[PDB]
Amino acid sequence: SGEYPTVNEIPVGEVRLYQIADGVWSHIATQSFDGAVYPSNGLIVRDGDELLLIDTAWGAKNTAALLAEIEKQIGLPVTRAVSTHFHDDRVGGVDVLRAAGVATYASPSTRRLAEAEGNEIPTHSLEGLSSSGDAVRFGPVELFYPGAAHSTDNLVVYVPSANVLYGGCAVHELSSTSAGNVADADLAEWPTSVERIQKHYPEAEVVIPGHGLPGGLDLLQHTANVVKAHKN
Ligand SMILES: C[C@@H](c1cccc2c(-c3ccc(NS(C)(=O)=O)c(F)c3)c(C(=O)O)[nH]c12)N1C[C@]2(C[C@@H](CN)C2)OC1=O
Ligand SMILES: [Zn+2]
Ligand SMILES: [Zn+2]
Repeated sequence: SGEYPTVNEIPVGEVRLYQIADGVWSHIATQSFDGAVYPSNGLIVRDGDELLLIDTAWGAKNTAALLAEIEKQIGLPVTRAVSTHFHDDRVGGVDVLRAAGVATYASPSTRRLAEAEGNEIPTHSLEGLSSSGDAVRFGPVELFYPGAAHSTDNLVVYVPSANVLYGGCAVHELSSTSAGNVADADLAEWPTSVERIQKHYPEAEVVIPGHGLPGGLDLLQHTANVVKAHKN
């Protein structure tokens, strides 16, 4: 009823959208992993009479439900998708997207990691993102590689029309008291990568984490703090 959709509020398999700004939505779905249930976010950005999708809804059936929810709530076709790192909450559902005619993209680093680990593999490689601080344009967004953080390949996404910073899993929500799933993280480099985000996007008005509630720029410093506390 208007609040940001939450883990116990979304049954696994259902997707909800949340309007962030004009032409910008997040998508929220829930999934089970190792016997616990988690929410996750992605982004939808209007691209004229088409849509750009950022990240799957964490699973094949969730991603099919995402496409149906987009058709119900927005009614414009998803033509392209970018996955922001190689984990299943970002690429699981790429096969569904590809069979729905969506062109799927990720950095070569993400594609290699997904392939090696047995996750679904986006079709098209995004060059120009291999060095920290790199940025490229992709439709209505800028893609930025901040350096290793949650994963070595993690990308962030900025929507310049709306000053929306989608941090993906390199950014945590304010209520987080831990650093999430750090299995593939670089805890030592993560604060440096967050500092690069802060320096590059000082005008961000909304910051969206990979999991949990959006907020403002405070999410960046908070993320550095929780990561340093996990490491220390
Ligand atoms: C698929 C993904 C995965 C699965 C389950 C949970 C998460 C969380 C997570 C947990 C707790 C919080 N809340 S919090 C900050 O603690 O309070 C949060 F926000 C996010 C994250 C994330 O942090 O992005 N991602 C998860 N996977 C799986 C895996 C393990 C590797 C295989 N050995 C691949 O790594 C990974 O990320
Ligand atoms: Zn991850
Ligand atoms: Zn994640």
